[PDB]
Amino acid sequence: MEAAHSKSTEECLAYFGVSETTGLTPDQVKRHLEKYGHNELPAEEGKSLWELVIEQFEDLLVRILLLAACISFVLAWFEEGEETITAFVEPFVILLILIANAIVGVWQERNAENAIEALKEYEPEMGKVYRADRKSVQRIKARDIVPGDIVEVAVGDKVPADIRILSIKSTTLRVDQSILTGESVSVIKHTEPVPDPRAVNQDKKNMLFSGTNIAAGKALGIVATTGVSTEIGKIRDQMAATEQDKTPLQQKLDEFGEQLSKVISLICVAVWLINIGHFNDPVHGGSWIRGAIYYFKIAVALAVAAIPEGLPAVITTCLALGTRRMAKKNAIVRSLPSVETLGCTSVICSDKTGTLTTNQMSVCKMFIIDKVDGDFCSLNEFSITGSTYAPEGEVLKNDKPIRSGQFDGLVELATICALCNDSSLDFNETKGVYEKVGEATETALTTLVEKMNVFNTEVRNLSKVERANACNSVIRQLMKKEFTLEFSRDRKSMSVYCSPAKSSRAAVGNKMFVKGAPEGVIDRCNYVRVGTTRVPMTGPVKEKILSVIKEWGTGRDTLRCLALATRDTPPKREEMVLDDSSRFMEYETDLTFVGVVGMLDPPRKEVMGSIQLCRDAGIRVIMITGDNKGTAIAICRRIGIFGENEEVADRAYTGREFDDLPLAEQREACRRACCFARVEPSHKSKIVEYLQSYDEITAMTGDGVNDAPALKKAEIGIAMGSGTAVAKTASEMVLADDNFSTIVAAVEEGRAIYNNMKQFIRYLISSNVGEVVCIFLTAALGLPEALIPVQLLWVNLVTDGLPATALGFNPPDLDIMDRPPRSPKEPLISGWLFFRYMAIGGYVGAATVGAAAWWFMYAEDGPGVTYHQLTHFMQCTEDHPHFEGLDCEIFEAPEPMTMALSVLVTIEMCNALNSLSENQSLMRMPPWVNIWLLGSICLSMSLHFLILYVDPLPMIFKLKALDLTQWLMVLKISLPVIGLDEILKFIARNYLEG
Ligand SMILES: Nc1ncnc2c1ncn2[C@@H]1O[C@H](COP(=O)(O)OP(=O)(O)OP(=O)(O)O)[C@H]2OC3(O[C@H]21)C([N+](=O)[O-])=CC(=[N+]([O-])O)C=C3[N+](=O)[O-]
Ligand SMILES: CCCc1c([C@H]2CCCCN2CCN2CCOCC2)[nH]c2cc(OC(F)(F)F)ccc12
Ligand SMILES: [K+]
Repeated sequence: MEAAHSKSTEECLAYFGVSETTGLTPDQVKRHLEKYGHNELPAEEGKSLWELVIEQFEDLLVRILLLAACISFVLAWFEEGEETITAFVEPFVILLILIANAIVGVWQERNAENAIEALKEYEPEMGKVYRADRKSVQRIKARDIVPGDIVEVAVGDKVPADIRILSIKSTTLRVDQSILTGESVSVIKHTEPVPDPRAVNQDKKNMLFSGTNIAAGKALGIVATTGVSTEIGKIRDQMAATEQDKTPLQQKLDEFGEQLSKVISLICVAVWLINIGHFNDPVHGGSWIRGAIYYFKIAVALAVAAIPEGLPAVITTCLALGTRRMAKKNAIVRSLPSVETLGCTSVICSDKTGTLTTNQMSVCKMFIIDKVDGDFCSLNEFSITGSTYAPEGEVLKNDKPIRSGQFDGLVELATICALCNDSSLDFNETKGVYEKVGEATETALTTLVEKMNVFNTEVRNLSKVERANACNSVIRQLMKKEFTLEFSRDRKSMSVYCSPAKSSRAAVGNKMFVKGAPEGVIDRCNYVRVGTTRVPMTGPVKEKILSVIKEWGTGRDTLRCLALATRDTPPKREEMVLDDSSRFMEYETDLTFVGVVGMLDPPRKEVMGSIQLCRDAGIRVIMITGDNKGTAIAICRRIGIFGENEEVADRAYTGREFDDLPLAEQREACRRACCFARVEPSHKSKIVEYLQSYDEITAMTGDGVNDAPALKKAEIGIAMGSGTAVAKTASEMVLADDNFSTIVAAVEEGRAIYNNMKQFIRYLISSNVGEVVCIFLTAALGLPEALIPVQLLWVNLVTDGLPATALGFNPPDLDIMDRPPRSPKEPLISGWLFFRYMAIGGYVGAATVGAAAWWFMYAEDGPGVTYHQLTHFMQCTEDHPHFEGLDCEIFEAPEPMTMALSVLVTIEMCNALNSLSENQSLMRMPPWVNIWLLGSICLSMSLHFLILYVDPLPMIFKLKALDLTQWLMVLKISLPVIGLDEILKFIARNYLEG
């Protein structure tokens, strides 16, 4: 029964066929249980350890690597590992990384928090029901509660199901619906049906929501829905459908890895098409075991060269360093891959109060009717100092610090503020000054009561402890508060009913004190107030009253206005049904206006400029607030979303206006709208979806467990450092200080991260493209293996992974925020940018080929047989008498291999600086700028020399030391690569445009 808020209390018991006196029979429980299931959100079907391991080994690139150790292992048992006990190491190291990477891939998951599981806190364990089999109440398990059940609740209890209320066995009933919205004010419940069947939850004044707490009182009710059909259950199935996509970089890497696989195979087929010349060999003689191993030893070597094997830890470190870096900037990033998407944001939907504004309201202006004499009108406009909730401040009539008690209309304006108020103050000594006790809007009134000191009470000898509750108190002493007609949104006002103290300071019976939205209250006003006199509400005064209201609420003051009024002859107390909010507006009719108060939720200091940063960075900002559209647009002009004289008729909509549009014109609104006023949580997801339909990367704020669906649906769900736990666990970022400028500061660091990830991603992929060249030459020309895979692994992790994890520390750009947001479908490599690194990749491939083959065909220690094409290594059998002018076994040697591995290191430390800018030269950008990078290049060398000396390592790598002079033909070959890209860089600087 999902419509139970619009049915009469008798209509619901009729629908279920239950007696409020009996409850469900045991047979009725049986049937309703099978029809509706149990009262629980579905137990999530998570993953296990056995599945996680397969996830780590389903990835293409780890699959290609996994195969590359099932071939290196074959070539270890089938290769004489007795002459070289360093043989079984090549297959063993490969597995050791797929194992370590798999281990990293899972402790990234045990800690990962599910946002849906955080909803299951608001599942209480127990609940009280009444059924047929027993006359007393039964505290049964909450999951066993079924719709149609008669259920009891009281203070402290957590509501276990969506409940329609039947009888409120207390003088009042109050509910803490803060988990839903994030608010902090208990709401009064009634029992009359709510007419609108399609009405929102804040208007379901007769419903009890599963998961919310009972603030006051005790009441009985019938259960409308259970499980996933509840209001919070309706939200779980909204996240369970949310397909959060991969970050753009993830799609680039997925597309790169998809292309890197098809590219590796492209070369493997090419090699067999070069040694399709070995297809014309005799059947005898040539050991096919020697030929097949050569191809397989080349294949396990080929795959290692292509895959950036340090990049998974290079990235997941660069991100984690910005994570700690942002935590000092108050940005708490929860999802590591989101530090990249955080910089691609183009739309930022931010709630107004708390983040854009300080949520510290205080009244700035107020006025009374001064004179009504014919069409002539006179207002008594005042102004108030003070921005905190402190009684420090004073009233100023044309800057005369006036004594407020002098004006009689000000004393009535103050009694309304103190009495028609469910908020107060209190001495705060935990932190030194004052703090709001209630609602921000109502507390601003009680503070106004203090600054006025309307009765000139003691002001000199006031201890700043019993302060702030002083002029309020002396007003509560006069009129006794009988009951309150709470604020509802149909009539947009609240009221209190008061009798006097009945002593010598009595009055004309009782009084009603009304406050609310100006238009509604003013319409119900049939009289005014001139000090203590009273006049019929006339046409001019209404126009003059409302004119100032628009000046105050629409002008550059951007004030929230409240029209205060009192009913002088209210109905007799016995004639008011206080169980029907629909009859409250009738009770608040025939009023007399007394004044209007104007308060300001002031914008934050850093907010004013952060909007302009978004303008410079091409980021559209959308405000979302509960202010009326007239004042919403007013605050947007104040912070810079709009220009003070700019038409925005089709660029700012309310909740009612947005739905009256057909789905087509809704999509076009979000493309242009920069402000929404008085929306429903159902619109935060609709706006995200429409902003997504324009391929726009959207940031969205939120606080409640009903902002959670939009937080999930958004590319970057942003939560509050004070929001409910569910909103945080459903977010990719938490503002530790509830501030908007934190978002802009986070978007800045996200670009500084990527703009440097741009380099090392291109720079490691350039070295891999370079190593693959070195293998292909050692394969076509059939040279002795110039780089064994065990050496290539050390390079692609350590001797390269420290320069790569330093380019992240590059100097941030100055125009870093003067450039528009980066596009998602921006391709990995440009046509030029690909060609550039192919030329560099081709060079470094033909230099390790040098050192590990120039150690022949022009060497001192090596053969140096430059005339005779050596090439054939294990091909030589007895073809060496006088054909090979010496021996036949130093083809394989840890002396040429240690020469290529040596030059590659020095070569890749050079490229670690060409990837410091991108187009500008080193004549302009010297290596003096990244000293973090410099002091690390030495370390990889000291490790390179550590594998060229220390006890076991040289044998492990099939490398031996160089000479104090053999570095001659290392730098003679390596260092030229700096000028190579510097040549390619002058192409773009002075002779290329876009
Ligand atoms: N359909 C609507 N009709 C009228 N008002 C709406 C409507 N929808 C929202 N609001 C108003 O907006 C204020 C809350 O919205 P806003 O300040 O933007 O955000 P929130 O406080 O809700 O918390 P959060 O945004 O999650 O951090 C409320 O204070 C008040 O009336 C409410 C309020 N209230 O009970 O909600 C009581 C009140 N008095 O005097 O009793 C004065 C308000 N006011 O002046 O704005
Ligand atoms: C980063 C370069 C590409 C690359 C991928 C791609 C291929 C397309 C599908 C998505 N993955 C990225 C997901 N992986 C899962 C395993 O943990 C690291 C992240 N998977 C690699 C594995 C590597 O193994 C190794 F151990 F060598 F790091 C190396 C590079 C890649
Ligand atoms: K999300």
